[PDB]
Amino acid sequence: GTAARAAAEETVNDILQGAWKARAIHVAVELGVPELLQEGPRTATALAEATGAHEQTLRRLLRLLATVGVFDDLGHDDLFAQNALSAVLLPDPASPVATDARFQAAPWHWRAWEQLTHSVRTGEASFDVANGTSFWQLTHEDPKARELFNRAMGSVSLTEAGQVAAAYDFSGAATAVDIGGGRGSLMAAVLDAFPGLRGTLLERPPVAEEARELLTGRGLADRCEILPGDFFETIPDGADVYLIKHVLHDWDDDDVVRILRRIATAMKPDSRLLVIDNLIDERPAASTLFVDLLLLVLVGGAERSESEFAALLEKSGLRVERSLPCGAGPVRIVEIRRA
Amino acid sequence: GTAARAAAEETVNDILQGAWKARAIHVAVELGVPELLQEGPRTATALAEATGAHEQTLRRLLRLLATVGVFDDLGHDDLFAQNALSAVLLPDPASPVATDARFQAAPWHWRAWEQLTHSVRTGEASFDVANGTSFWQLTHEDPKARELFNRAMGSVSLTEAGQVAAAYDFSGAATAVDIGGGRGSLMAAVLDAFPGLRGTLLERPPVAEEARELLTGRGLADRCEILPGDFFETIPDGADVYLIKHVLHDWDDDDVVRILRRIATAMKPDSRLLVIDNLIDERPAASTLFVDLLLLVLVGGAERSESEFAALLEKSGLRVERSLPCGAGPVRIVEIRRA
Ligand SMILES: Nc1ncnc2c1ncn2[C@@H]1O[C@H](CSCC[C@H](N)C(=O)O)[C@@H](O)[C@H]1O
Ligand SMILES: Nc1ncnc2c1ncn2[C@@H]1O[C@H](CSCC[C@H](N)C(=O)O)[C@@H](O)[C@H]1O
Ligand SMILES: COC1=C(C)C(=O)C2=C(C1=O)[C@@H](COC(N)=O)[C@@]1(OC)[C@H]3N[C@H]3CN21
Ligand SMILES: COC1=C(C)C(=O)C2=C(C1=O)[C@@H](COC(N)=O)[C@@]1(OC)[C@H]3N[C@H]3CN21
Repeated sequence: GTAARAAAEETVNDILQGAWKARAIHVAVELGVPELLQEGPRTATALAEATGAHEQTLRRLLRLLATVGVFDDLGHDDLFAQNALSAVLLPDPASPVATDARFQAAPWHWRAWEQLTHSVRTGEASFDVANGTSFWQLTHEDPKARELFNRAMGSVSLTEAGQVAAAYDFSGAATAVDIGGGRGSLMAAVLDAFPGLRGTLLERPPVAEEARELLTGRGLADRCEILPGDFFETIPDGADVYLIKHVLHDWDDDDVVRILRRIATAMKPDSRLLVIDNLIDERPAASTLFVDLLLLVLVGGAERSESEFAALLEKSGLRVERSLPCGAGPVRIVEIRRA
Repeated sequence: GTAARAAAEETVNDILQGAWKARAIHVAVELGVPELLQEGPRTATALAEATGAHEQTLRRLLRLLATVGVFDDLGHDDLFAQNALSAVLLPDPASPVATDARFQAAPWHWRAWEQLTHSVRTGEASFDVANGTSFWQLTHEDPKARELFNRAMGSVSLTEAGQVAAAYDFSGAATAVDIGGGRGSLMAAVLDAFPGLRGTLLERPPVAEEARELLTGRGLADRCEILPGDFFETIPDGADVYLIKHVLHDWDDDDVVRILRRIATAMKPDSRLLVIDNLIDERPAASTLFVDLLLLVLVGGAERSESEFAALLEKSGLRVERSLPCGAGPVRIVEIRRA
């Protein structure tokens, strides 16, 4: 079995080139190739002209992609066509993969990964040293970066909103506050399914406006307050239910604790906090561990297990009431009460 | 087809996460984790201690890596062990994957990929716009980068050198010249297999000295002259056989014709020229196209088909006598004569 090593090497080589395979997709969606292929096959020449790409070089890109299953290389007349895998890339506010692909295409996203070694050495986000500014700082100043992230978070949220509204009985609640609720699709799904609920959305000012736009167009503009705020400082008191989705994993233990104590002090004895986020269990999917690493690279965050998160709550005067699933992924809804 | 669309989204999301898998490996070889595991399992704690890493973060990397098949997570006592995939990553100047993994670890390598879009719009190197300098200039000034690259090329060449010396009959030549012959392993293999042959190695000056160190160390100084120079200005004339291996694919059409015409004028009507390079045929393998894309990004190069080489040789006053298999990959030996 001398050539057992030959396969070892081949496997590791294919992993390395995987980096390039991903940048090629990033470039394909940055140029907007997949939407040009919706009305039938097109030549790489037409594709280059329409995207502002160098004709021969785009042809190399597509030939390559087709070889690894993205797009179909028709094999004549310079024609390429949509296929199962490239169709996944059609831009759509509601597509996780398509919006994330576009978000990853951004240079500063890739540059963060350039400095992965810094994260591994310090436990800190590499985004800061690679790009000369925090991820939150950048999404505050740069409307394009802000849009790429919001769209990528927005699509995941959309498919999660309806499922959370169905896993938890909000009847009995007069008021729900959504802490850092992005574009408000979770709030919007819950209000719709509970006509008597009043809601409040908390977000950074520019995102708050995005949420106002989404809620308004959902005919819920009168049922939900928008508060351009900050959840290290401001949170509404006396609400019946608080929600926080894909926020806490963005932060280190101390910061998760600072946020939790802020929520605790605003809760009524009978109030409930729903922490909605990815949990690390005993059998974490590879896919789940990668996101945990993304979180370290972009914001220095981390995915947490059942007990890691329990340890943090007990630091913040809170207790786990219930823990229920939310869509055969790693996403769980953790129902929490004041201690 | 709900279930069909889910599976497509997942397949594509894997491709995206693949960039992160590659960088995780780059970090592991940069820190030196495989070397620390040759004498049995170690804890993430000790591995961190030895490498200067942040313990909890190194643990996450290792766990992620082990989930994708690189290293074993022993599952007890915070222990990780070498395995078949991670052994491949052990620093060995004769290992293509090991040296290439280390080459790719460099931030300037990763950043060239950051700007793939530029290359795809222009057909030119993205390396220059990403790094503020050209690849050849970087490897010229900066010894670390020179060494990373020369090692990655060096290991590939060792393999190939042998395959070439045994693929071609040099028994009728008195003098051989290797143009841009790197560290000199090809010349070394050919001189070894042909005791009567004498040789000349032409390379950029700093690289030439490395060739001198290799060739002398292997007892061939007496039969190979080292010529520091530039193949755009100088090709020594009158030799029996010229060799140019993995050089032409680095250069655009104009520049390849410059090189070829100068080689043409140095040849006696009896001389042969061996162009040794990756040839694109009908239906190339993904791996061959990835390297094509690397050439694009790093130096604005491209792999070519034989017919495409033929046209260039045509504009240069040369012609193809025959092409022979070699090493059993895309590499091929194309024997040329003056026309
Ligand atoms: N100090 C702060 N105050 C308020 N919101 C913040 C904040 N820091 C980060 N955020 C918000 O936290 C959100 C994390 S993304 C999660 C968005 C939404 N909850 C969803 O599940 O889709 C971002 O939209 C960001 O705008
Ligand atoms: N202008 C120039 N003059 C001479 N050599 C050059 C050059 N530009 C690049 N090179 C050399 O071209 C080589 C291509 S790498 C291939 C090295 C060797 N032929 C092998 O197959 O292993 C590099 O070593 C680089 O130093
Ligand atoms: C708010 O913190 C998060 C940040 C900063 C991300 O970049 C990010 C996520 C986060 O939660 C994931 C959402 O998706 C889940 N958590 O399922 C996501 O990774 C899958 C998907 N939006 C893409 C990007 N990426
Ligand atoms: C000379 O031009 C080349 C440059 C500049 C490279 O970075 C590079 C190669 C080249 O040919 C390949 C060589 O080896 C082949 N051609 O198989 C290589 O990738 C396969 C393997 N040395 C690693 C790096 N990488």
